[PDB]
Amino acid sequence: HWGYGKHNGPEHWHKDFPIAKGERQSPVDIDTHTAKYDPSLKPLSVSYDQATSLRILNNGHAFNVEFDDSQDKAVLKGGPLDGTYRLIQFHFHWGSLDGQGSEHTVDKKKYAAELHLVHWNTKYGDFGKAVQQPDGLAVLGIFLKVGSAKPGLQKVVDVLDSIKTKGKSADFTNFDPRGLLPESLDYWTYPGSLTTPPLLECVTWIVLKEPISVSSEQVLKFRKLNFNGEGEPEELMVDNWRPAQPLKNRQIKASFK
Repeated sequence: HWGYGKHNGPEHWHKDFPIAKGERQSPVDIDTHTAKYDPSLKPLSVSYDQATSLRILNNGHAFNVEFDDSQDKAVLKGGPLDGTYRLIQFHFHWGSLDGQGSEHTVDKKKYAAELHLVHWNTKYGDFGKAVQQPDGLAVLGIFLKVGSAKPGLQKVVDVLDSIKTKGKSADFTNFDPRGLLPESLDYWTYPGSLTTPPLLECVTWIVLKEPISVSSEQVLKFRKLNFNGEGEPEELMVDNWRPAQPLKNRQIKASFK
């Protein structure tokens, strides 16, 4: 029964998921004055030309755009990563107000939302095995600010009415995630965790420095989703973000000067 509400929010998660107080929890604040350039980081390689989206699902805490991950169709390599990581899904976190919504922060700045493109290390064969490994996942995180619309997001926005409530899914084929990327692939990276229960410490985070812009209208449509199932009391799906967790014995590295 975890969530983002008054009585079940992030500050309660530790009771059912004790790793919430672990050594490598995410998100974190990215301090641009202490993150150090690492010249031995490589450019990231984002290879999404063959991506096959299938479906969009409201899971009661966000919505996931799901991909066919049964072949190397959409993969992330390079950067800090060794080997090949396959795209499985993306989802967002967002706020009730434009001054909040992101999970990572930059010098304590909160963005309006954050996109997570989740990839698993093919050496482990499937997602469920991957999340049990320290290097099982690579999550590409991208900040969203409100300004000009992002054309490449509109097809996502378009479909939200069809998945208003928890447990609803809709076919969502032929969506191109390249339309969600900023111009630059400059990034910060650090070891951490999933940001929802089970909070497993299996993630190499790759957080892009450049945000994407989305429009007010686009964000407003995200805020019409519901946490609840159909025929239950409406509770708007907003503020579905975990706050920054202690960095502990970690360093954030930058791919850029």
